[PDB]
Amino acid sequence: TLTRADWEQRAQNLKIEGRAFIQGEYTAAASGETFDCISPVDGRLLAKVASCDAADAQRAVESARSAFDSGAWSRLAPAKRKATMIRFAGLLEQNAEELALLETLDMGKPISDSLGVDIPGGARALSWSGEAIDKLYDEVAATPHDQLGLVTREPVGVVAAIVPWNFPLMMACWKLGPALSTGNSVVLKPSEKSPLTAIRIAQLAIEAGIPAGVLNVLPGYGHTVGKALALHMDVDTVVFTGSTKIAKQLMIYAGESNMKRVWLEAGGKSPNIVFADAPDLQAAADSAASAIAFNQGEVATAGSRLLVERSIKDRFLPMVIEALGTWKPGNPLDPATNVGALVDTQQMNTVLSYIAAGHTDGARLVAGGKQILQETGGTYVEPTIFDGVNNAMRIAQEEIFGPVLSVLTFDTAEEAIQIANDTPYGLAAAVWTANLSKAHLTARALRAGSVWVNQYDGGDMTAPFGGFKQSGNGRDKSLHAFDKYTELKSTWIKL
Amino acid sequence: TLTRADWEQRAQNLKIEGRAFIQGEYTAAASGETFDCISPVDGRLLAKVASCDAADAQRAVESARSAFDSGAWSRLAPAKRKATMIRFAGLLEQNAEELALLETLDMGKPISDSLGVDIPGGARALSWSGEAIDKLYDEVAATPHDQLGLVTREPVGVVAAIVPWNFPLMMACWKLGPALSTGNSVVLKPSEKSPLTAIRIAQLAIEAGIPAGVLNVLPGYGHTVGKALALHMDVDTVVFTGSTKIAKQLMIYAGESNMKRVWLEAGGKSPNIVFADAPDLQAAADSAASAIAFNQGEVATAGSRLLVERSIKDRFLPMVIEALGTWKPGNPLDPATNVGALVDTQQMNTVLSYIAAGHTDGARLVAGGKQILQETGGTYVEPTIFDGVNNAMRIAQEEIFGPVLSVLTFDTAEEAIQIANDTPYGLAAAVWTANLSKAHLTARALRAGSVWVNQYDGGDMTAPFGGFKQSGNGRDKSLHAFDKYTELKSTWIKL
Amino acid sequence: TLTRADWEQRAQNLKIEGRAFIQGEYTAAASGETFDCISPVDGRLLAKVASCDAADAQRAVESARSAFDSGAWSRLAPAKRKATMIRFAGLLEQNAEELALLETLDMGKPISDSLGVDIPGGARALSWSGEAIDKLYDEVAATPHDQLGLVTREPVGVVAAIVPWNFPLMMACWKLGPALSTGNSVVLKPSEKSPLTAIRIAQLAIEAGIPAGVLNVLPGYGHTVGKALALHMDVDTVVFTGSTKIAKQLMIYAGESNMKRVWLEAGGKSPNIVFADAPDLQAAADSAASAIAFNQGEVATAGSRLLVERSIKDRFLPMVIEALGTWKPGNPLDPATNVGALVDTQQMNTVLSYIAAGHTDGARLVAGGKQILQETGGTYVEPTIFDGVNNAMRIAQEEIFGPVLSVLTFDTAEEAIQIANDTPYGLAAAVWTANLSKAHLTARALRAGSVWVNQYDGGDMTAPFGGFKQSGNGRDKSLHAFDKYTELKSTWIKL
Amino acid sequence: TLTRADWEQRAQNLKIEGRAFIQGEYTAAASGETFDCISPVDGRLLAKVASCDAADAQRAVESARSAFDSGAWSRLAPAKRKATMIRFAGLLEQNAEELALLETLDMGKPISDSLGVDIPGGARALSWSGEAIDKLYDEVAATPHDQLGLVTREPVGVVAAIVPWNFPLMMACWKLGPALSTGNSVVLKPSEKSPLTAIRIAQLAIEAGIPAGVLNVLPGYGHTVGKALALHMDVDTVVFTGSTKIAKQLMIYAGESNMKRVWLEAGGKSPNIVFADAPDLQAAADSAASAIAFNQGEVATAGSRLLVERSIKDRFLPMVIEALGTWKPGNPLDPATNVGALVDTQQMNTVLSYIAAGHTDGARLVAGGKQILQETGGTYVEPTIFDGVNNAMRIAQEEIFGPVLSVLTFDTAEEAIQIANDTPYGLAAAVWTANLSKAHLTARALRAGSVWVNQYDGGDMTAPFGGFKQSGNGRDKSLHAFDKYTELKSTWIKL
Ligand SMILES: NC(=O)C1=CN([C@@H]2O[C@H](COP(=O)(O)OP(=O)(O)OC[C@H]3O[C@H](n4cnc5c(N)ncnc54)[C@H](O)[C@@H]3O)[C@H](O)[C@@H]2O)C=CC1
Ligand SMILES: O=C(O)Cc1c[nH]c2ccccc12
Repeated sequence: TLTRADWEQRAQNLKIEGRAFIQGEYTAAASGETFDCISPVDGRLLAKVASCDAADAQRAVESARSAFDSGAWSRLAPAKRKATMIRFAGLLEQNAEELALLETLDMGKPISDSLGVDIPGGARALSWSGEAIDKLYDEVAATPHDQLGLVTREPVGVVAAIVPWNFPLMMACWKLGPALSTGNSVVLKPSEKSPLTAIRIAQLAIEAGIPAGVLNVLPGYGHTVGKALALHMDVDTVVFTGSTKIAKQLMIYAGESNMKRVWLEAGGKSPNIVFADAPDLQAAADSAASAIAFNQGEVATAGSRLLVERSIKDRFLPMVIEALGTWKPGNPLDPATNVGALVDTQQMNTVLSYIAAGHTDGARLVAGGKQILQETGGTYVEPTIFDGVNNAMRIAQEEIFGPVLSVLTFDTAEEAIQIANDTPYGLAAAVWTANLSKAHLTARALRAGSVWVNQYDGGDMTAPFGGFKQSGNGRDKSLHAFDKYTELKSTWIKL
Repeated sequence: TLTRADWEQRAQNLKIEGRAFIQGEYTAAASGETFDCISPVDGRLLAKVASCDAADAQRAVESARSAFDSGAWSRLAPAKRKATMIRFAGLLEQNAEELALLETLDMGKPISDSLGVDIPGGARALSWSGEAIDKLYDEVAATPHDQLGLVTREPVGVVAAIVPWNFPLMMACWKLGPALSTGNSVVLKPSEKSPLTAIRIAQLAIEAGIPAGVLNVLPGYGHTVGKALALHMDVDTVVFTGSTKIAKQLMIYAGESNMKRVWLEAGGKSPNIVFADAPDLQAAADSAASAIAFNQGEVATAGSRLLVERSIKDRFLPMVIEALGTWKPGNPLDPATNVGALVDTQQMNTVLSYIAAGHTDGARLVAGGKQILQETGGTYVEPTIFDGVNNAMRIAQEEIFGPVLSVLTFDTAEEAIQIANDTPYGLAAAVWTANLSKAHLTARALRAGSVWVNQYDGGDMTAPFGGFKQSGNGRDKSLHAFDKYTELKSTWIKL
Repeated sequence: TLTRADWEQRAQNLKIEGRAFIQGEYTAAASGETFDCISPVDGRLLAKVASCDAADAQRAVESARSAFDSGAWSRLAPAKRKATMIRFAGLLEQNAEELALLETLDMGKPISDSLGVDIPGGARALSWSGEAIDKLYDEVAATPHDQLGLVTREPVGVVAAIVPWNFPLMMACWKLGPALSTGNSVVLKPSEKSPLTAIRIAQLAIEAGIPAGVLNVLPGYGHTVGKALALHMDVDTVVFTGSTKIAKQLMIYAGESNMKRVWLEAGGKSPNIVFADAPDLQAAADSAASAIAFNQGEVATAGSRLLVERSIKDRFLPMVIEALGTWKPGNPLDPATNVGALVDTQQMNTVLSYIAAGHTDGARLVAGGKQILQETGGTYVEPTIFDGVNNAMRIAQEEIFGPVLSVLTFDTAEEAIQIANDTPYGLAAAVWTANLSKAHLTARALRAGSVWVNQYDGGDMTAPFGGFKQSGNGRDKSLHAFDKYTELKSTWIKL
Repeated sequence: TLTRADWEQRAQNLKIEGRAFIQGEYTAAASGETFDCISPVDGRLLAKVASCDAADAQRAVESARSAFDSGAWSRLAPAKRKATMIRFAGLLEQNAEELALLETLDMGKPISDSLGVDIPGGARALSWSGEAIDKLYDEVAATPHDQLGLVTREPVGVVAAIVPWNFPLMMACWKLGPALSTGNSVVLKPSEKSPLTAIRIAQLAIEAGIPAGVLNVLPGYGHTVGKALALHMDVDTVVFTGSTKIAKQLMIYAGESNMKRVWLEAGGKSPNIVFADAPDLQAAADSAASAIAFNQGEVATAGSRLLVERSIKDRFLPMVIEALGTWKPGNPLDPATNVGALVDTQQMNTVLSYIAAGHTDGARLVAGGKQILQETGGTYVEPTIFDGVNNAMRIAQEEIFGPVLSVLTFDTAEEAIQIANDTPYGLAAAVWTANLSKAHLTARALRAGSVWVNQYDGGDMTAPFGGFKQSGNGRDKSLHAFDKYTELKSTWIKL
């Protein structure tokens, strides 16, 4: 296992690709323009990254359409797409240390998180979706003796995948795993905040046997190359993870253009509900802390509203505070670090503005509240807890996307449910109770795509993942993620 | 069987409800405004129908939300919803002769059509959907021993259904069936061109045991109450059948509103591909004629592009022409009538303007081509055929929505596919051939939601129905229709 | 509601068919032999029932094969079979009062039982099975592009169903429902102890539109016509509910015959596990009493082993005892009667001999324990409880098939499972506890086909039913029941 | 690629294990007895193989029961059983040349068949079933709001797998892949004719991470160790592939003992039906030859009745004869050989007795008929064709299990169907036609588990495989094979 010094040497010794990837080749943007990729770790210049626009989009869509029409991947045998997808995942694992290090330098998460959560997680999404292609079965209808009716699925065609920066490789693999498996071509627009891992893996896909043009990568700004894709006339489906504001704008784009399919995964204000009869109080405290502190609160499913029953609130809130103190911001290149940098100064000041709004709304600060380690030139905020929060307050309604917990109270399960669902979101939620009926009945009433019971951030590749309401449409991971990339056909045959 | 005279008297003795239906009662629009419901049969004024606006949408959606939250329907046991759903169908079949009379009078299709296709059709969508409720199963994932991972479906909440006028009852039941069966509340916006059946079955649902507020009906204009419903912020899902141009608009409204779910059934330019080696040319010719004549050619899955292998086109065309002669417009209240009125003056002049375009385009008119029965006080076009159409032509590329055939020819099976897929649409297509290989391979390359082989207008309630590309997203009929009215939840339980 | 007097007259005025049913007509056995059908209510002679033998099996199976091969049923469209199947159910509900009277008179269960459980129960198995026919889908495999791989189901052919006497109509419908719905032909051998309902619904099926020969009924003895059917070489599948000792025999016959398929529903010694922390002790006590009293304890899923946490056994037992007092044998033709006659003199002396064994075994009798109502001319045992039973005891290990409770105690949840799984059986079990973890983990370790939690006699038509180990193979009810009446075919088509 | 001399050197240099494997260790039979393993290639002594009996069975079942109860594999996480199963398959591929060579020396098939069909095929069955564990989902019922009903599958417990000698490693992997995946313990009784590969892989499983006792291997005679397993009281399910005679006797064993589950895969007389409109006549001829010649006719799905339409029979039968001549018996250690030895002299003389019976029945010999290469001390029979065969004849009814083709005629498809189904078997069948309707309609009418169209021996791991009628119960390969190793449980929970 590598020391801190070991990692800082590796970061020095990287040659970092910054070019786009189109038709099996790395390429500049047609303008030749670039944008600067700056690390949140120290502030250094990682690379000069190609800044793509509509022309670069049009080139990539033509490469996607061409490759798809050729059938070189979309009609390649399903046992062979399995093999190739599994090889693709293993090449992520082969160069895990390079890819993890790129992910830490690019958006600022702890190297030990990247090495042990992100890169394994993205490979997992690829290899699992690969294992599943030939385990899937389409349907025959019950038809009269002179009819045979097939209901089959086929690749939609060309998929645009616009992903965010909080889990750059993992989120993109969550889109690529199912989309690439079902035979589609994918044009992949990573975040401007985190272009480095999507850029590197394009060569890795080619080397695994993905045919040229089946996976092109277009780094650049959302309002440029991203808009262009969402607005393109030859793009069939767009998949997306990011701000509820942009997801909504994507829908408009689709209706303004070719009426493409739009699948969104937007934000969340996920309630974490601890009941007085929780089986292990310490586990819930540890989990409540981990729910807001992990990946410096830049998590869509962050447990950002802690919902406690009064009977235990006085005993519980110190337990949470003590757990949350084990989560200390640090040098993201240090393997012992578990809280990293916020992605950029912009993210840092939104977080600090919300903390202020916590005071202004009337809540009470009980831990954190400050930016630390500014001597580094990095951007870090200590995890922060607010108490006496009321669900109408700005820090209970609006997604903060930082390590900032709100704590509310309730007396009955009917109340807890009502407060948990008093949000435009529905991405995740948690229930802690040892009572069988209360456990299941509360899971039913929670309008959230993911409901964890006696644990937080649960699920593996078998669990679908996505939101209710303004939190998204569709589900990533699992067999259901495939449905966003396929189209049902009814072949009815007279005999 | 009832005679012409019989229906003429029955029509005269109908008493027609025109009101909207909210919270278990008939009602006016808040404004008190109405619009004249005019029958294309002879100008007869059927009734003065409520002209609802945004104020009424808000009343209805408030009603829906209360009903849904109360659980009277949404948490009523599956098997009980099933029985209710089947009774609902039963009441359609009980009032079949009135409902069919309303259909024919409001939008001008033949009464024998209405009695024999629409009412049984919409009834079955209600009953088959109810039959399947308790036959469904949600999933249990392969988890480690200390986990229980449930993957379940829940109703989204309140569903807005905006439905077209070509099949007023049945198109609505395609939505009501699954949407009501999954336990949602529905606000149903019928066509201003055809409100009568939707208005009517509202009472019928109450009587079947549907609770007040679970199904509310709002007659009125697309650009008033229809646009308000898709812009409403407490409407979780919108489902829509109709024009591609308006379907695009709903995607935009959703983006502008609450990021609600948007399922679209839109336009169509479906190809009918007849190979020389087709088993029965007579059968292919009668069905080619039926494919464009039935329901006045106002069918989204109409076979408006007839693609013929040149090697038989000199022989096949007269068989199509002669077959089409048996489809003759007449009194829609005559049981003998197989072609009815067009829906209004507006619709007739689109059809007539496109026939004019055909001559402009360079096409040869070989059958029909005129407006008929001007004496009636009603709107009628003869089934019309254009020969020598080139796929780039206007009457080939654009949907006409009347009895207008475009006849194209092809030298290879590959040419047949290029031409078939050379459209922004993908609702349906058909393939006539007795070759086992040619049939299935051609079916695969057709980017259409429904592919009929050696038949036209194939499938029953077990076959999904919907488009590729700009013809829509999602499927009506079958078990897949249920997906557009539910939301997936992953309940991961640590043990 | 009909009165005691009412049923007494109705019974007296019944005219009872006793004949067998082959090829659409009632008939005698070839021999002309009959056997006396004697009512356990008072010795009354209901009718002289056809005593069929191998000659009749061959006639019936010849009939079945012709019907099946003709296709009148086996290749009739799914949706048409569905309607027929539902009408069949309809005719059971139409003649519910006669059918129930027959059930109660033939095998001596309370008329309120028959009217309210058996007839609706068997009716629903017929209707729910018919409802699901067209809701099923067969599969399409992920193949290379030049292949089409269908995976479909077809009816096996002619099914022999030999059914027990504890639930004569419903147990038969559990087989008829799916077996008829998948389109097989059935030869149904009711119990010699209870032929009347099976004989009767044969007419009813003809009238529902079941073709002649598709359902044939052969009353008679297990060791004559029953053994012949399972030994017959044109019978593709045999399905059987009844004794473990006879179920073993059918496996042997199949080996000796045509290697036909053998699906078994057999014996039971199901455990009822009551933890101290159960939510409602009253609810657990009433249901423990119901679990052994209902239907005279002649239930395979009867809760004959009541496993109690010692920490509540001194408190819980009187609640079970007192509850059991409300179950009192009486006139089975009295609507007030909740415990009926035992099925015959033979059955009564097994129950009485096992009660004697209980005293021999070392158990303490705390309730009941006697034969009752000797004056009636009929066979009755009081619901009986033994306390201090050790799991090795005879009355613990062997099925008694009467109202006889054995009460055991346990110190740990692990002990509760050891004792529960310490039996050759695995039909059912239940677990009372309010702990979320204890409930689900205990449910997993119970090697039983049905596990009921915080309730007894759980499930509806959607839940599979059948044993682990020597209680059987395969499942009745749900969609899985259909698997025992179909055969899978892989049609791989090269293109 | 290895030469013939290269392989004969390797066969000299093998140390060959002949011991049983029980509880992670190789072990003698409790008697110390052995039997001689003699190669059909030259006649040499391969090893002295442990001859197991009931005591060795009892030891192995205790090891299986113990390992299963410990949960060390049956409750190990499904993603980890996937990993282990895939590692197990890769160790087959790592030592493919040793394992293929053992398979060729032990039962006499061509080394190039073993290396390229058998060993890849068995690894494929293991790795595929491994990939599929966490792609499988159990079910939640549609239940009232106060009920949650799970339908889950669990490992049956202890599985006995008795496999034949025609594909020793592949057939055993077809049982092991699904049985080991679902968590069961497997006791594996290979053929006495082919013990070597099952013996070797036991170490390979241990080395892949299969826990000790989860896979024990018991070589020895069917009437000894095999009978004992089938008769054992603590064996839950028996799976089997072999003679219809023994399969039937296994059923008797199960009923004589513990009423265990019995899954059988017995013989076949598979019709290969070539129609005059077959798309490629030469392909059908080549396939018809390959259908009987491949693996020297020792194939259950061997195309042993060629069904030809008269119109082409005179043109077709020479084409088959010419193809069949390219299939020449040879030294099984030669890589160019494609027909090997019959397994033993006993097999050789059954084949020769049937060839004689061909003449006696009245058929006419047109190719082969003789034993050749006796100078070798090996046992070889040249592929043989009989013409003018009638379905009543002994070589058209009785399975030969040699390279012996029967050829019959027909004039209509109704006739062909009738002759194809005029058999007690139903394992496979083939249809050759370019006509769409005839292709599908004939596949429907064929009572066979596998129906190939325009190809023979089709299917991959996605296609189930098993028989109708006396040809077996259940299906190997695909997701359905898992059902023989699991048990359904209905967990119904009141809330
Ligand atoms: N198409 C198919 O599925 C196959 C059919 N066969 C048929 O079987 C013969 C050749 O193969 P065999 O191995 O002799 O079939 P078989 O049924 O005699 O042998 C199958 C396996 O069980 C056997 N066995 C025999 N008696 C047993 C008993 N009393 N209890 C338990 N197991 C017992 C053997 O030990 C072997 O491991 C014929 O030549 C024939 O064609 C054989 C293999 C495959
Ligand atoms: O079971 C058999 O008799 C052999 C067999 C079935 N399917 C096969 C595919 C490839 C090679 C051999 C077989």
